[PDB]
Amino acid sequence: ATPAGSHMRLSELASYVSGKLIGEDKEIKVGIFNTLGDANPNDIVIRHWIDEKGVEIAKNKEVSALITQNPKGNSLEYAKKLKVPIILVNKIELASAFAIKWTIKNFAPNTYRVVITGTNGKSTTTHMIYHILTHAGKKAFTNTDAKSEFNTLIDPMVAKLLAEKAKKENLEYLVIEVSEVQGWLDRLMKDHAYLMTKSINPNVVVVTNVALDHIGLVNSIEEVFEETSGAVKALEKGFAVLNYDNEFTRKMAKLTNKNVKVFFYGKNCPVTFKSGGIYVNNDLFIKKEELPFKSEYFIQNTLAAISACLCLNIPPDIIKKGILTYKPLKRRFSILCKKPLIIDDFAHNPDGIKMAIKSAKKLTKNKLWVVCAIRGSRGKIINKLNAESLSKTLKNIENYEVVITNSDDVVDNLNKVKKEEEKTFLKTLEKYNINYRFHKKLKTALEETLTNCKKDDTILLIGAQGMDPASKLLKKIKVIPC
Ligand SMILES: O=c1ccn([C@@H]2O[C@H](COP(=O)(O)OP(=O)(O)O)[C@@H](O)[C@H]2O)c(=O)[nH]1
Ligand SMILES: [Mg+2]
Repeated sequence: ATPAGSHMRLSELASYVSGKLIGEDKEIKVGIFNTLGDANPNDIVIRHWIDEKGVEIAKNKEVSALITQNPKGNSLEYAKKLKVPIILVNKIELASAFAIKWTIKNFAPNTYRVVITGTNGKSTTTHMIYHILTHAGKKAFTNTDAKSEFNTLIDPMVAKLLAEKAKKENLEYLVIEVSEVQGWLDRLMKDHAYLMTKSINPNVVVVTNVALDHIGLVNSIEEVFEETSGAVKALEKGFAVLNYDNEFTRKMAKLTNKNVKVFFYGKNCPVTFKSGGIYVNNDLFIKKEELPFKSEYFIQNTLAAISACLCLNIPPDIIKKGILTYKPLKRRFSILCKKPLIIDDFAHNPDGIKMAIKSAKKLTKNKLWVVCAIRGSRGKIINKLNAESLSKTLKNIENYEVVITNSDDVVDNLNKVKKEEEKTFLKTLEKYNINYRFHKKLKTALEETLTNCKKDDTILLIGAQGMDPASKLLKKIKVIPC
């Protein structure tokens, strides 16, 4: 049960989120689900831990109820004395899921809804779909922008941001990115994608792909498939928009409920890419030079976004206007320079690395330089898998040079390369007979590459946090703005 209205009983709220009420029961007025730092009077705050200071601030802000997993110190007795209701839960994700359900019901019930998930591409696809809709003058909400990606049930950010926009606009579309494989510290939050998708009750679920990543949370691509498939099992109506070219997203068609139509995109599909262009129902839709200097992933995400919008009955001409005006997210195959061609891509797992190298080689006239930052403090296995992907993708390619770096000079302590991580990465390159140069510092790797390259070469920069600072370093050494 999900109530309608601006009042609840504290014991009812506790029941809705699977918690126990600490304090005296009472009818409360409710504002929105919020963070403690932004809370307005009568808001409900979900925060997986609290302490006595948080209780005092909640009292000062007239928060209606605090929902938490871990009341530190004397928080419980203090809150009882202050009459700050505490609802104690064991899994905060259920409270955050209820907050989404309740916020949709009370603030944006008359909406078409898309959930987008997948290992790579889900933020870009979400961003593209959102852009197509708002560029068309539709009122829409999304949980991802150029600066943030609030795609979990760990906190109430989705419910809060949705409520804040729904109070100002008559929303027609919700475009929600859902984390398919989500960690709580070092532990996989099993069924997260199912729970979060079910909380949204979407009309369309988009699954971009299934790929190895988040090693430690998962070990096998089968596990990624199982967790990601939760979003498709959650779908009770409408359309499953599935990548036909990925074998595991293809497998998800068998998992759809009876009243769900599968909509495949990819090779030999109604929405497809071929002969340098994107085709819809065999009509040339987006042309080659309307997609300049673009990645394979950029194309596949566009196919996904087209397919999602077609399932929402957006007219093709409006879809096209959106695509041609789309502004991509940071370090998504970003063209930093044209002479030499410098490409800055956040590739960070085997599929993304292979995609980035092949797409860069497609655009390369003479020599291809690949500058790659090891993925610090993410474990030996992911760095071994990544070096393996880099090596297998390049071994057939002619006229390349590999430059590996630890980026010791720019990463923070949570992203430092460990000795065992550098070792497995470099030893894998050698195993595949890939010649390479290595530099502890990103800055030296960039300076040496730009010095030795020719104006006809291509420089591809790949890496997550280890390569994030590269563009500002490139301006400092006066390579950019070229
Ligand atoms: O809302 C949640 C969900 C998960 N966890 C943590 O993440 C682990 C993974 O939880 P999961 O749902 O996979 O299953 P469980 O471990 O409870 O059997 C849990 O044991 C907790 O340590 C948590 O603290 N809050
Ligand atoms: Mg991408």
